[PDB]
Amino acid sequence: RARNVRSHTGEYAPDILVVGSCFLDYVGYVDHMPQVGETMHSVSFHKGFGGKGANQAVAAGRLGAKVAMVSMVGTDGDGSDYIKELERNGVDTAYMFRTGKSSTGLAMILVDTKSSNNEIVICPNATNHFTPELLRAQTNNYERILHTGLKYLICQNEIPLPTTLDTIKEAHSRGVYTVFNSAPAPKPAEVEQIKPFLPYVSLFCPNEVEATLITGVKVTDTESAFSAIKALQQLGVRDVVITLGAAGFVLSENGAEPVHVTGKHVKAVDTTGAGDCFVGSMVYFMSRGRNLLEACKRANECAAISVTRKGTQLSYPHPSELPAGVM
Amino acid sequence: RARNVRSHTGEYAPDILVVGSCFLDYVGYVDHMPQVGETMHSVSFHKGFGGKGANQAVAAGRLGAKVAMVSMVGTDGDGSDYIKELERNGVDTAYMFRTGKSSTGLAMILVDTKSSNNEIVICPNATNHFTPELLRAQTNNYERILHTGLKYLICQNEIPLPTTLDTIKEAHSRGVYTVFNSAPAPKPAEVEQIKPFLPYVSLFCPNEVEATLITGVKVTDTESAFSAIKALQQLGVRDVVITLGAAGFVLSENGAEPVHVTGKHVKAVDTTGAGDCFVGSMVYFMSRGRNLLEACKRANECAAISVTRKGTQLSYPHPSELPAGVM
Ligand SMILES: Nc1ncnc2c1ncn2[C@@H]1O[C@H](COP(=O)(O)OP(=O)(O)OP(=O)(O)O)[C@@H](O)[C@H]1O
Ligand SMILES: Nc1ncnc2c1ncn2[C@@H]1O[C@H](COP(=O)(O)OP(=O)(O)OP(=O)(O)O)[C@@H](O)[C@H]1O
Ligand SMILES: [Cl-]
Ligand SMILES: [Cl-]
Ligand SMILES: [Cl-]
Ligand SMILES: [Cl-]
Ligand SMILES: [Cl-]
Ligand SMILES: [Cl-]
Ligand SMILES: [Cl-]
Ligand code: NA
Ligand code: NA
Ligand code: NA
Ligand code: NA
Ligand code: NA
Ligand code: NA
Ligand code: NA
Repeated sequence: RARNVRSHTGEYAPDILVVGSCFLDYVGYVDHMPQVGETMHSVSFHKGFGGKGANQAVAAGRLGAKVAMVSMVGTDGDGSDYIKELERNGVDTAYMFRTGKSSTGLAMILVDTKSSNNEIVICPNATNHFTPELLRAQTNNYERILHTGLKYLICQNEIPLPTTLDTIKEAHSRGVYTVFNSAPAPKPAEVEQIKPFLPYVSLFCPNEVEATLITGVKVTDTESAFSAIKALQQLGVRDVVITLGAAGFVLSENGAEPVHVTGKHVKAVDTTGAGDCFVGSMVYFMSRGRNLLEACKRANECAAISVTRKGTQLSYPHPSELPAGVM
Repeated sequence: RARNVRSHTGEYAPDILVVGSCFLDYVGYVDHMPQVGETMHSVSFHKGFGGKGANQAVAAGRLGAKVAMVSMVGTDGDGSDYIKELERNGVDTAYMFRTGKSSTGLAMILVDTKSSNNEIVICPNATNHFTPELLRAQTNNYERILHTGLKYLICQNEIPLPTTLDTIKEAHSRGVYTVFNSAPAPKPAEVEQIKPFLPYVSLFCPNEVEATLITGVKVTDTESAFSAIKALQQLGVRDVVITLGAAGFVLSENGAEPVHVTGKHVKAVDTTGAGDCFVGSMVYFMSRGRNLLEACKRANECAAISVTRKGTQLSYPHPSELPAGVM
């Protein structure tokens, strides 16, 4: 067993539960994109650890969060590699599920560095079988994972939508603070299914595109982001944070006056996974007792550090890197 | 340790040594090939065990060969998965080397089922480090792997060429019968370096193209293939077999008048790995005491059977599956 073991008494029970995706990123660097029928060699290769779920857990875990990852991977070696990687990044793996019927989720990514273009094929694999019915069967109808000590749930939109929504509803009904980062961007039928669940979302944390799709407000800037916040509060979301990339974020804590905080001025080298870093960091700071605004300002700083380096999870900061007063 | 362990008395020493490649095949089935800049989902995914080296070892191992694989994989989970898969296919893994600095080699393979077209990006990864100097360092300058009592060596052209050539030469100098399958097809510079080592090749077993590029003799059919055979005897090769797909093979034993055996008439569903199956089967049968022609006749039948099912290694027959009169 590479995975952690939970104890009878729950001594190591997490503060933060992430229920979402774990994908290996298989990155082949190529001199040109392959044409149909072409067999070629890569010029370089890189194996990365991704999935928005795992990214957010690892962002939190690297800062010292008592975070646990709930997901499905294979019994394959890729699954074991992920489980170990999570542990080494401070993420509890007791509630990682392993299937013999599917490979670990992964993305096959081709990168032309000369032209800086990508081609990506997402292979959710085991993730597609991470259903509410399976989750319930394996957790005694969520009792195993939603213990009374649990303060935060983080979900994304990278696992079957019913799993995300049912987990949010059940956690919220137990008084867990639910965080929903609706990434990747919901499709029109996903938006329709999400909206009735928004009352069970303590904190809705979309980017501009996602806020656009959910609310019907065209979000492009601070003022339109503030309108989006309003629509989201009307749909029953308590706390709203909308990230705006280089423009930072906007938020409203529980209907209060919305606030804008601009992006840090940094040399953006690679923003891949910056959003996940923001979300994971944000929730860690809330588990340390920061209020939403304090938490997002610090997340905004963490995500800004991440933007200055390549490597997605490899760019997420450790506490030593943060300015005084952030931790 | 997933890998096999040798005895002090050589009681498990193999009859057949395969020095070549192990690649995981990451097969993403797609609605269409991705365009430049596109992110898409697969429709399904399949994890397979490939590399021509492993493929040939597994073809032999499935028929009961006392075969051992010599290769380099990672310390990663893919590496560990390959090591176990080899064992489950009757291949000894005591001389599988592992490096913590490189992922296991892999091919990222996209398949459009509609069009049956493929795009393939090969990432040799660990394989690039499988050098003659490493091989020597790990094997007491080949003494650990080229025991007296080793009967056959199989090499391909999917590891660093010098490792292939040096191994063939060392094995031949010890009275091992050396089989060289020059796949994938050697490039002009590879041909130049191969040619002086052909006197150490007991059996050269290319397909049509590969015979073409080595002799200069264009091969399309039987008449030309016989020309190419003479050309390869001229270059110093004792025995010569050329596979011809659905047209079976041609061969000459130690300078005898060539023979054409035609292909078996079967419903070709998927010919991936058929050549690997032929080579490994051929060697197994020679190891059982059949002569080149009887070996090749049976290898021809095995490869024909493989072509009737998808799955590469999974399409390679086990003895219980063969029609009577093949084993
Ligand atoms: N160019 C940048 N400069 C400074 N900070 C940035 C930049 N890009 C992103 N950030 C930081 O990352 C956070 C998230 O960025 P963004 O809204 O782009 O996330 P996303 O759309 O969810 O995905 P990603 O940022 O990973 O592409 C921002 O709120 C900000 O803190
Ligand atoms: N359509 C077919 N029908 C019958 N036998 C086949 C067919 N295709 C391949 N074979 C068998 O497989 C052997 C190898 O075929 P081939 O020469 O195509 O090998 P290769 O170029 O090394 O690669 P591959 O066979 O894997 O495409 C043939 O000699 C024959 O035994
Ligand atoms: Cl485990
Ligand atoms: Cl990584
Ligand atoms: Cl799968
Ligand atoms: Cl091992
Ligand atoms: Cl396989
Ligand atoms: Cl590598
Ligand atoms: Cl099988
Ligand atoms: Na820690
Ligand atoms: Na932790
Ligand atoms: Na499990
Ligand atoms: Na980054
Ligand atoms: Na056997
Ligand atoms: Na065997
Ligand atoms: Na086949």
